[PDB]
Amino acid sequence: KALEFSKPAAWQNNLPLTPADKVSGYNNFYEFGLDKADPAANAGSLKTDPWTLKISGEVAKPLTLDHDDLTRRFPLEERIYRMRCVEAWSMVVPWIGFPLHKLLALAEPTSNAKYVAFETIYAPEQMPGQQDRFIGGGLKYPYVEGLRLDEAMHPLTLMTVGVYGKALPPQNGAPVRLIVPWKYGFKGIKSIVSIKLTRERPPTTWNLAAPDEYGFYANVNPYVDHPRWSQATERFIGSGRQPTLLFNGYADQVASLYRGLDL
Ligand SMILES: Nc1nc2c(c(=O)[nH]1)N[C@@H]1C(S)=C(S)[C@@H](COP(=O)(O)O)O[C@H]1N2
Ligand SMILES: [W+6]
Repeated sequence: KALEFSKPAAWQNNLPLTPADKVSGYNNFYEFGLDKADPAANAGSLKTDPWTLKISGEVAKPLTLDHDDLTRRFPLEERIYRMRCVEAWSMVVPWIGFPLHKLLALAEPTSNAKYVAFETIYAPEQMPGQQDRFIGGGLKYPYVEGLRLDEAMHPLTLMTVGVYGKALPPQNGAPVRLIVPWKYGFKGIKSIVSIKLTRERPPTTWNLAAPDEYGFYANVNPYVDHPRWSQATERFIGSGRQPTLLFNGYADQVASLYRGLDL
């Protein structure tokens, strides 16, 4: 479904784009199966409209948004970001959405709020992966993720509601999905149902599944490898190899957040 959005020059560029059919044909969405083609083939069984997105926790004005809100409450913008999955493949995608800080501003987070916890919809009857230990990759469902508050407020982190000029296909995490371009793809949680501001660091699906391989921060870094493969290089998914950049190329926009700190 086509939709209206602006094209801020800050997020417009000359990066060669990943074809739309690959953006929505090569996916990781375990709730619909482990294979890259499983989501495009099975995600159609998920009902994305009506939708309820609930903002709560250490917030002063907890609110809830319906499906129409996702595309009208805030002005939409197209941003051409690179998307680097931890498995060493990457894409350049023209997402569409609104910065997460505009949403958090409405809820007005309290002085105790330190982290943001996200949760994906739970519908075992529409999601085959939520029923088979191997089909769903053995992940503890529903999928959960979190960000430190300053990360969630960064102007780069996007609440994504569409791609390539149109609403998001279900395989891409329709109707609302998270995108943090400087981190590995698993941080970009799909089909969000809940956003909670918390005082402590929330749990993370992949870090719970393998604490030794997937960290909480997961910043794209070519110098720190994955226990089972190097992160120095990556397969660009174009039509039909390149070195991985620090923070996936947004180092000068995000380095500030991590200077002088550990992990
Ligand atoms: N709910 C949910 N969100 C998710 C996943 C998932 O399996 N379930 N996998 C992802 C991982 S590991 C990647 S690399 C990206 C992929 O987004 P895309 O399919 O739209 O490219 O989504 C992340 N978000
Ligand atoms: W990934």
